[PDB]
Amino acid sequence: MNYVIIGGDAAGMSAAMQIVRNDENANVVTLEKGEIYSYAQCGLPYVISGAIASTEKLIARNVKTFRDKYGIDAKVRHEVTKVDTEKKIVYAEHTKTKDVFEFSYDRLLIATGVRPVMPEWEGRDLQGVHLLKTIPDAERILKTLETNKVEDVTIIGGGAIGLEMAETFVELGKKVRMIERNDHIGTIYDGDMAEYIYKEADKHHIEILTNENVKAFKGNERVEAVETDKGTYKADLVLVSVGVKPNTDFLEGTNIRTNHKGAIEVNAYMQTNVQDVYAAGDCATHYHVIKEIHDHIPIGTTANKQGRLAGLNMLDKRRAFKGTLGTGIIKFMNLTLARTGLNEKEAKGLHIPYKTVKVDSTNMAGYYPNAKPLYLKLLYRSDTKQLLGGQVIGEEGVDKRIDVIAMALFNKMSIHDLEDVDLSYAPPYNSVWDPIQQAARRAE
Amino acid sequence: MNYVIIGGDAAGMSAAMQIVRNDENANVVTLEKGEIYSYAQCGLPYVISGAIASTEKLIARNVKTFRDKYGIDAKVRHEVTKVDTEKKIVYAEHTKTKDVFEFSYDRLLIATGVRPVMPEWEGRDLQGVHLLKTIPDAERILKTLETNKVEDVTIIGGGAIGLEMAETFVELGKKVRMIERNDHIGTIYDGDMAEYIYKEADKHHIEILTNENVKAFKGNERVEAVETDKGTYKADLVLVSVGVKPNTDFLEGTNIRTNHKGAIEVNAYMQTNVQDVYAAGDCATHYHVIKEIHDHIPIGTTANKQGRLAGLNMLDKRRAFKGTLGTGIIKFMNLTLARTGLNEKEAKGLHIPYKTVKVDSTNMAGYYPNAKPLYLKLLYRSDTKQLLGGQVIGEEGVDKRIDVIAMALFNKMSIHDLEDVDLSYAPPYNSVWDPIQQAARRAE
Ligand SMILES: Cc1cc2nc3c(=O)[nH]c(=O)nc-3n(C[C@H](O)[C@H](O)[C@H](O)COP(=O)(O)OP(=O)(O)OC[C@H]3O[C@@H](n4cnc5c(N)ncnc54)[C@H](O)[C@@H]3O)c2cc1C
Ligand SMILES: Cc1cc2nc3c(=O)[nH]c(=O)nc-3n(C[C@H](O)[C@H](O)[C@H](O)COP(=O)(O)OP(=O)(O)OC[C@H]3O[C@@H](n4cnc5c(N)ncnc54)[C@H](O)[C@@H]3O)c2cc1C
Ligand SMILES: CC(C)(COP(=O)(O)OP(=O)(O)OC[C@H]1O[C@@H](n2cnc3c(N)ncnc32)[C@H](O)[C@@H]1OP(=O)(O)O)[C@@H](O)C(=O)NCCC(=O)NCCS
Ligand SMILES: CC(C)(COP(=O)(O)OP(=O)(O)OC[C@H]1O[C@@H](n2cnc3c(N)ncnc32)[C@H](O)[C@@H]1OP(=O)(O)O)[C@@H](O)C(=O)NCCC(=O)NCCS
Ligand SMILES: NC(=O)c1ccc[n+]([C@@H]2O[C@H](COP(=O)([O-])OP(=O)(O)OC[C@H]3O[C@@H](n4cnc5c(N)ncnc54)[C@H](O)[C@@H]3O)[C@@H](O)[C@H]2O)c1
Ligand SMILES: NC(=O)c1ccc[n+]([C@@H]2O[C@H](COP(=O)([O-])OP(=O)(O)OC[C@H]3O[C@@H](n4cnc5c(N)ncnc54)[C@H](O)[C@@H]3O)[C@@H](O)[C@H]2O)c1
Repeated sequence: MNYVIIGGDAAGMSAAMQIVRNDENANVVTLEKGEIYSYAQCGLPYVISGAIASTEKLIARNVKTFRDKYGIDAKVRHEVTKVDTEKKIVYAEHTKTKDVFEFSYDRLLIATGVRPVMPEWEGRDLQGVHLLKTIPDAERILKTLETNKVEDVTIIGGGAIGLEMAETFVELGKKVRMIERNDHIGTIYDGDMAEYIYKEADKHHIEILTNENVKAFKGNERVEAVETDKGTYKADLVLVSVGVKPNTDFLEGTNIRTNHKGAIEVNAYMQTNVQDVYAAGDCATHYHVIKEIHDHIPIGTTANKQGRLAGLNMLDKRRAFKGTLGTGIIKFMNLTLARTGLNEKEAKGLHIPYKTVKVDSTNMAGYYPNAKPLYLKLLYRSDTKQLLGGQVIGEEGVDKRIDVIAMALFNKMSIHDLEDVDLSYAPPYNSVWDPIQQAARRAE
Repeated sequence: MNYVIIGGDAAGMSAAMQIVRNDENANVVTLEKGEIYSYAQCGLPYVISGAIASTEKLIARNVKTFRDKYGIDAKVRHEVTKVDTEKKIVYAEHTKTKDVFEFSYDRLLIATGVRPVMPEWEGRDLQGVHLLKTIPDAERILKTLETNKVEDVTIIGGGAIGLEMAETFVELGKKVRMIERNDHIGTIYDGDMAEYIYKEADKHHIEILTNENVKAFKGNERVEAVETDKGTYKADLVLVSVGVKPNTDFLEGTNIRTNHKGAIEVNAYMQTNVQDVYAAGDCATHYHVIKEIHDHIPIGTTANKQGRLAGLNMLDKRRAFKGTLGTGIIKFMNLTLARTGLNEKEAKGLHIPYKTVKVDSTNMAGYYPNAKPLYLKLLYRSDTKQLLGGQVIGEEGVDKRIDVIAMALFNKMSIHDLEDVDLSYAPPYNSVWDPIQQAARRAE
């Protein structure tokens, strides 16, 4: 009967849809801190570039639909500040009036996602210093682009948001610099594959500063410079994209177990250790198919999967989450960057004995016009030969190959079994042996 | 030590390479009727269109390479006319001098592939009436185009070659007509998916004549008209594109078992019923993963796989062929046409209880620019839900989806298991749920 969901996006609303469809007697209350439900965070960098007309295009399902069509009591501007899991009561503040509302539950779902991290640097609050998470976040970047003379842009963090936004700011015709604490950008990539990223950014005149630590943002009313341990550089707009943190702060005091980064531990059924409390999405842990422990790889695909499952499991339609593979894909200028399963640092960290194969080949028949380079790397166990991970980088046909590799990892295939799959071939799409199959043959 | 291989292309030479690499003592004789080894039949339609410079670009490995680098005794213009399996002797006739040569073997592989069928119509032999199989075939088609004023082109048979060449002739700026014996072109496609094919052809002004039967080709020294049961049409060049027959004729009188089509029956290890005789490629049968029966789906991916395997098995490096899935992919004008596993006709013929799901979707996030329609159909067992087959049609992202479906079929996945795979998502590549997963959700 009484279902409460905290967070009105991918994981939360996937759960809501499941409950609503499979229980007519259910009273669904969803509590969202912001004013916007079910939107596509993935489209943000492409709204900022101007490729998409507006942020309005990123709304998947508006609140009126949730209320009128599905009978969900979708609350906006309700921030949850406390949960009493014993009395089964959720306490929410109104973000404007600051008045306090309570919501009784039979089953609770926490789907509060993650927020971007802003390190405690001087000048972090200066105008023109931006994090990117939400539609308003994007609009505030658009405001800085609209109302100011922006020519130099500095990005802190050479990960997923930093890479895509480097494209966006290049496309908007800015002089882009990226500052990365670690040894290379695309840190989820092995050293040898990361080289391809550095070449592409270099080619488009993106200054990459590696092993460099930001100390302060300098400026008056606005940012005008970024100070590091190695120098001070003019900046008209600073994007901070240095990772994220689970929105699980408000749970301190509930006995709900979290891992070291604050992600809520869930079992196969999206259940926490506390009775009738569930979690899903970026705020939760993600059982890893290959690592065989609970990881934290916050991503939209996983969030919808976990959200859907949490909903079903809350209805007692028992269904286990099979896990993440750590898949990820990024468009970066002319390159597509794809990975899945284990990279070399993950395999090493786990003390799993592995070997690698790397093939430089083409996306399609070498004789065909506009066949393009494809760089493909695979990891596999030394003993059993079980496929462990893949990294694919190139201009075209990269998403295809990572999806096939993901399929192989999901099914725990040996690397040599790939040789046997009847994958498709015609000249405009592949070679008579797919690059994955050629790599598999090179394997021991 | 004495290995004899009949056929110098994909299946035959894949076998040759395995033997050569894994037995330094071996005497390999390969017997090829034509003059060209290891070439890409797949690139022929794209040579004729002018997209590829010449047929030279289609040679993967030279006979000179085979002889000098690998020490294979590669024979050209050697047509095998009979085999004595008791004496272990192969009889080859030189195609020019007509001289007969004997070759004794310890182990024999037959890799003679298939040949295009020319029905016994009047006018068969008129200049400008062409089959397409070989590089000389391609050259003859170009010879007609160079020396003859070609305006109207008529293609007989609306299968794989008819489809690709219909594009090739359109691109060369010709008026193209297609005449098909049964109800629709792309007969391997279900009626409902085939609609998309005749919409694309129509769009490009390709006349499709269905349930219509060629009666004769009319003309002087050269072809000038095609005659059917329904009319007579101007044609300056006729491509006959009506299917293929195994080149196994010369084995009559041996006890080597063939299926009804004349394809040579092989066990897991590419062995025929006759001691020390092996077969591989288009001339042999193809165990079907889903049908669980020996099929005949002649294709180059399978040919190379079977060839490689025959070579290994001939060396007593025992390895079973896992089967075909009947995967096929075609570029047709602006469409990519892909299928794998069972269609409805195949499932019905086998009396496997099945159901279907069809999704009209996009290749990538619906809000992203130039996201294109994607039409996707899946068949699955009504009882176990085992995935049985897929058909995918659209302008982009089709090869990706069919490869993923192929992976699912190879691993005998249930249709709903697809929902659980961590497939890649970013906006330029996919939607947060892949079309395959959305189809899977609709399934019972
Ligand atoms: C720029 C960008 C690009 C991305 N691109 C991709 C991509 O290409 N592919 C991909 O798979 N993923 C991508 N992602 C990630 C993906 O968008 C997220 O993984 C997904 O949104 C997670 O869903 P969720 O429901 O767990 O969390 P969110 O979507 O973050 O939803 C959590 C919601 O909970 C609310 N909330 C938080 N705390 C409270 C509280 N105390 N009380 C009430 N409500 C609260 C928040 O307001 C928020 O709306 C991208 C993210 C960004 C920022
Ligand atoms: C136009 C066209 C496009 C194609 N496109 C694709 C595609 O996109 N993707 C794909 O996977 N496949 C494609 N194929 C099919 C693919 O090329 C074949 O399946 C593959 O070549 C089969 O290899 P094979 O070694 O079994 O037979 P073949 O390649 O046909 O080789 C057999 C050889 O044996 C020789 N031979 C025959 N009889 C004798 C004899 N009596 N004595 C001595 N030698 C003999 C022949 O001369 C021939 O060279 C295409 C085919 C054509 C015609
Ligand atoms: C060209 C042809 C002889 C290829 O033979 P092949 O054995 O598949 O390929 P190669 O001879 O190049 O060797 C591949 C082997 O070398 C190894 N290898 C290749 N490159 C390597 C490298 N750079 N470093 C180390 N090893 C390598 C691979 O691991 C593979 O080993 P395996 O055969 O034990 O699995 C054969 O495909 C053919 O005749 N084709 C006709 C053209 C065709 O394919 N037509 C059909 C089109 S539809
Ligand atoms: C929009 C959102 C609510 C979608 O919820 P959803 O349940 O996945 O999708 P729908 O509500 O459309 O329902 C789909 C269900 O209806 C069924 N269905 C869909 N179309 C159908 C049709 N035409 N006929 C019959 N059944 C249909 C499906 O089989 C599916 O069934 P299941 O839920 O039992 O598997 C959710 O994804 C969301 O809020 N997302 C936020 C945006 C986002 O995804 N962000 C992250 C991007 S990185
Ligand atoms: N298409 C995609 O997969 C995609 C795209 C964009 C965003 N996202 C989502 O957003 C989340 C967060 O993105 P993100 O880029 O903020 O995190 P991230 O983990 O992708 O990138 C963080 C980067 O910042 C670096 N860093 C940390 N501290 C730093 C410092 N002090 N100075 C300089 N660099 C520092 C890290 O080394 C790392 O390279 C991802 O986990 C993902 O869920 C996904
Ligand atoms: N990309 C690819 O997969 C691809 C492309 C080209 C060729 N090929 C290979 O070539 C082989 C044969 O190609 P194909 O196109 O010759 O055969 P096919 O089976 O693909 O097409 C034959 C077509 O001819 C029709 N037909 C038969 N008799 C007819 C008649 N009397 N009048 C009119 N139509 C008639 C059939 O109904 C069928 O539609 C395929 O099996 C495949 O191995 C594959």
